[PDB]
Amino acid sequence: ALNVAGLFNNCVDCFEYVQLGRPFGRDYERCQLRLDIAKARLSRWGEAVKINDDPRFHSDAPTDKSVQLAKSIVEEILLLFESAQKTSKRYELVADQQDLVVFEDKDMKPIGRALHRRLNDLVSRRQKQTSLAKKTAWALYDGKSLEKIVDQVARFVDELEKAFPIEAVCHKLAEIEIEEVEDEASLTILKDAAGGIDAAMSDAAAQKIDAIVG
Amino acid sequence: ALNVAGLFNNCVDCFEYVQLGRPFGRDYERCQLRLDIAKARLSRWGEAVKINDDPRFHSDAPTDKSVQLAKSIVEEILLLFESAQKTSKRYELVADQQDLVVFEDKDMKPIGRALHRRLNDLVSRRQKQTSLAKKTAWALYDGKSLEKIVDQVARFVDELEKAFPIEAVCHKLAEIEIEEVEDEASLTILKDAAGGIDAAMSDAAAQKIDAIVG
Repeated sequence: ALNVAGLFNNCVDCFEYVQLGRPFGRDYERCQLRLDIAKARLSRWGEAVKINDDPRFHSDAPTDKSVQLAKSIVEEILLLFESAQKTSKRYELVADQQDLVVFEDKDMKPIGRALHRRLNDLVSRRQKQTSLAKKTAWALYDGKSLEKIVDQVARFVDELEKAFPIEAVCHKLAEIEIEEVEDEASLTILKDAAGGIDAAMSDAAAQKIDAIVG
Repeated sequence: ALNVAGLFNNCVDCFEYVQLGRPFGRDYERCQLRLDIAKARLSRWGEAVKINDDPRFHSDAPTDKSVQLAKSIVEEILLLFESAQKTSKRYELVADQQDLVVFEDKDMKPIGRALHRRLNDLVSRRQKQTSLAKKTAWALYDGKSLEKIVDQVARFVDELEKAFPIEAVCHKLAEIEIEEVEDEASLTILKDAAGGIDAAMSDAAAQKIDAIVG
């Protein structure tokens, strides 16, 4: 349909429309942070690879092998959202109306809300397109469905990185995402929440905590 | 797009086009049998629920809650095939050409091939439609991707059954699928391969083995 850069941008956009429903309870804050980090890791990739400037990502059928993988992988992230959406639209068909109230970042503690917003801004600043498809908000209703998205986005981005020589560039980009967050409490939160989904963000946060501690 | 019965029939049809590539090695026969059983379990459901005769499944937006779930679930099985397809099209982009040779049921032992064909015939005999969409053959290349399909089709059909009162009817239908397979060797194979994916077929096979043994 659209070129690879267009698919990618719509991928990143999809996180914009996911809400977390009542059953998350006290896990809301942390789970949002994990979605934000997975979102961050995907957009980082696109920056490392200069998705909006490298013309290779600007055709509908690319010749190059690597661009074809990334086109495949990106189509597959979209399908993840599509499955999740459908699982959710059907919990709603059966649910007690109470559990249909979604959380917002007002419902986090101050420290977690600053981090959600800061992680979102980083990604906004990389999002070029106005021309994103239209989407509607939908909700996740259990820890398992969120883990599937989070874990599978992380494996997908692992393989996007494999396809290109940028793991050095990604490390640097990860340090830059963090150079303005100074307090250990906040760096601690990010080291922990990146865990098992963004080694790069985690090592950076780890590096920074030790740097203050001497 | 199409009504629920049309979606369902295309679901069942999708198994028709999945091939198992070289890396399955000696696990080929068993893994095919597991796909066949998951295929069988899905078509069983459609029969139990009279998918081609109950008019409720013959509209594009149904009102009924249950028909809406099944419409949702069926769309989600299709997405499974769609994801798998894409994962496979990208192993092929990277693969050694040797691993691109697929197995056929000539490559089973006699006993397993009779069971593959017999499980296929049962389902053919329930497939009404000529008017199925067009599809092309594609290959699975690892044990994990097949397990995802097999296990997730089984959970999906669990929930299709939940949505309707037919678990009695499904048990009966499972016994009927088996009333002509007489030899214990064959019933043993089916009891084991149904394991963790078709309790109904398994209990039936178990029941039948004990019946000969006295």
